[PDB]
Amino acid sequence: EIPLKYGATNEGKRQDPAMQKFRDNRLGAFIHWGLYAIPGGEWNGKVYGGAAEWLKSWAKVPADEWLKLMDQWNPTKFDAKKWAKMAKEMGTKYVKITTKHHEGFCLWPSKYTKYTVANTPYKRDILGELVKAYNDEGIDVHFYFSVMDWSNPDYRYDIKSKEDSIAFSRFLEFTDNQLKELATRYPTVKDFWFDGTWDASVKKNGWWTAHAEQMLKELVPGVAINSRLRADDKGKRHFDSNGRLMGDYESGYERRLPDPVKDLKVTQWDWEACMTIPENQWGYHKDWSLSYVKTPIEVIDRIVHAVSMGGNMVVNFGPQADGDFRPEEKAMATAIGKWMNRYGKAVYACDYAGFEKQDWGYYTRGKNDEVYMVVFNQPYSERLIVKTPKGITVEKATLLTTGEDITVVETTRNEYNVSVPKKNPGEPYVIQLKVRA
Ligand SMILES: C[C@@H]1NC[C@@H](O)[C@H](O)[C@@H]1O
Repeated sequence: EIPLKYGATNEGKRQDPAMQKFRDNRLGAFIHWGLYAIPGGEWNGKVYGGAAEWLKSWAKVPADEWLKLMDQWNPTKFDAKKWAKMAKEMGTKYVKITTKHHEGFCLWPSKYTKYTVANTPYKRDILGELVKAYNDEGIDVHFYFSVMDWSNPDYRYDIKSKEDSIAFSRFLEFTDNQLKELATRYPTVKDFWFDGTWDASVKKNGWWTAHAEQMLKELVPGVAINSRLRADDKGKRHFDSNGRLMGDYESGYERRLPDPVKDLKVTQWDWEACMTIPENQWGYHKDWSLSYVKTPIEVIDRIVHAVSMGGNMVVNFGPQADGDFRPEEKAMATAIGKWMNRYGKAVYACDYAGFEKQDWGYYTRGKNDEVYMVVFNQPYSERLIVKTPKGITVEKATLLTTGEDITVVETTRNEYNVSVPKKNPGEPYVIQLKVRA
């Protein structure tokens, strides 16, 4: 191996109770809310099709001008209790919130910059109210944090001069100050999800990513820290120069997912995927007709996909300027919530099952060695093929919702045909298998 002072931290999966809760949660929501929600992907009568949270860049607005949006920040319909009820109803077990996105505007009243929720007509600590409200519903809260900060004059994209070095060094101190602040103001935080860490400035300072991770783990017992934060001695990100995962879990699956046949490597480490509802919109964009919008079944497929391969899935929402959610998102959360009420036993606290992928859908494995078949593609043959691993036998199949026995017929060695239900469920459904070893 190449030796490294700032390479991979521990060996494999954490199995302390905090990581087990992070894992067993499985389904979370993402909240991208910032000044970008005001223009909503439109600058001066020109609608941009790019991601709305990147409008400063699309429309080339200077920092000074972009941040004046603060003067319009007055989410009059915001009600954190309602945000939390909505999440509880969706069956989301955790919410990851943009504390500060690339624009640099903070959703908590930071004492280290003026660009925060304090210096707005609304004044209030949005982050704090959300933390309290989600926690009151027994929902964990995670903090998204963009290292790249377009509002701080000391940020640099690359270290070209002594000047740059003096500035960036001060920037990392600034960054540290905000991180300790979030950690000490909101100690129930369970995770820092770092973003905007890909610039050469950060790659050349791998030492600081390890320090960031280490400092937060001391400030917050059991906190989880994502791989995206981390660079090693040689500038390699996520995985270190010897191929070891840095941070507590892998977080590169953004609007994509690992192949359920070819990428089974992911089962060896914790990981978390995040997804948008449209093609590429994280912040609120006012014109969702500009790209394909995923239906509820398409999002549900991706949730179960992730869990079947040992991962979490986080569904993103981009709240409106006014503090409400658009009706597309409300319909999504309600549709997901209804499905999770019926079928969530096959999601919460589940994991990779070790069975070869089949066309009808996905397997998941429960805490007590239950094996769930989650069927998305209904075979006309009316037979669901199950190939067991060597030594596993199938005792029984039960329709989860009704308890009805489902016929299991042996077809060859380590292979069965599990019948479809007598009555078509009319939606993705679960058959729960009792397996013996
Ligand atoms: C989750 C995504 N991470 C990349 C960032 O540039 C996007 O705006 C989103 O925050």
